Amino acid sequence: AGVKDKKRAILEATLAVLRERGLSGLKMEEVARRAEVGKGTIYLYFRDKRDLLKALVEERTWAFYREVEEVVRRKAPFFVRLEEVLRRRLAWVQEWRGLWAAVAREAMDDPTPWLKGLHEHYLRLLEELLRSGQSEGAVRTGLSPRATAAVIAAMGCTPSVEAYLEHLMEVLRKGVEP
Amino acid sequence: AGVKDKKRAILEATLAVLRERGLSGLKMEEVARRAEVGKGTIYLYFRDKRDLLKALVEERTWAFYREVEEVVRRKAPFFVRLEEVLRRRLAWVQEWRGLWAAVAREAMDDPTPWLKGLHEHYLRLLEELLRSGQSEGAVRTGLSPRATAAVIAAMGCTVEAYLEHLMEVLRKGVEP
Repeated sequence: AGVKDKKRAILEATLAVLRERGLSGLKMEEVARRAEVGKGTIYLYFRDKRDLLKALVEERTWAFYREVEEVVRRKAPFFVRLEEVLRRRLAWVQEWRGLWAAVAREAMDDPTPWLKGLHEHYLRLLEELLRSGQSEGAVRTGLSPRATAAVIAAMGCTPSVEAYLEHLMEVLRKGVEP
Repeated sequence: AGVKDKKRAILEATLAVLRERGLSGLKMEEVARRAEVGKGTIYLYFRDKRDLLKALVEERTWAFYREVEEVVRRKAPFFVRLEEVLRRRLAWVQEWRGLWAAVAREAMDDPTPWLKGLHEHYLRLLEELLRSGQSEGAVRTGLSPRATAAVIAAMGCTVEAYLEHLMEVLRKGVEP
């Protein structure tokens, strides 16, 4: 009588299939097989396929934010946490471009508002990080956490890495003026 | 009277037809009509509808670069030029998401190789601007022009209070 287990198996199997055949090759038969459940069984946990994909992308996204939140709240210097958040964000943008964007579209008919909410949540996490830096003396108190979070959140549309990140951190810390 | 002149007239007519009929309603016949050239002329210049759209994105893009190249080589303070370039870049990205992205996509099976080539021209222009800023004394000489150009290209992704705050971070970061 285990549902938490089965539901999890279906979600992990779905991710595996996608990471294997991409959204285009996804067949519930392989998901059901990898999950070790009947195909009809999956429809007892999820309305349909797009409903299942929706649960998977939401869970993956929830996980990314749980990780960022953990980094932001760790007892560590502002600049170490900032660099850790940016590295994770960069990895996430790549995973999103390569899979979740298509999944989200397929899974939700009206995803734009959900996406806006995620962007707002990311901004709040960076503002929280910035306020911590202000209290630690790493960030100028004169800076608006909100406005500064929006600027930092801007990474993600350029393919430009380790070297790269070090230069970005240098600019975020000191800017370019002598 | 001039290959590049007729090419241009054809592309402008193409954009007109696209804006008032969509790609679905785009016919070479209709483009030839607005461009005032024979249908054969259209096909000589552009083999298929796909090469027509490709040429269209290229023209608008190279026109963007000339706009940026103009600010970059302008005799003005480094930060004045940087903000101008970034303001123009933002307007361009908006323009791109609203149309050019889809056009590029229809232009060819795989746009990326060609689009990466564009990211390049912009990067070279930022590098040139940064080297200028370094001679000017507005940009720390220890910064790598290439690396910093890559950073600015990124940080420049998309009310507009945004620009003023972006400039403050680009100029002095967040550290006291």
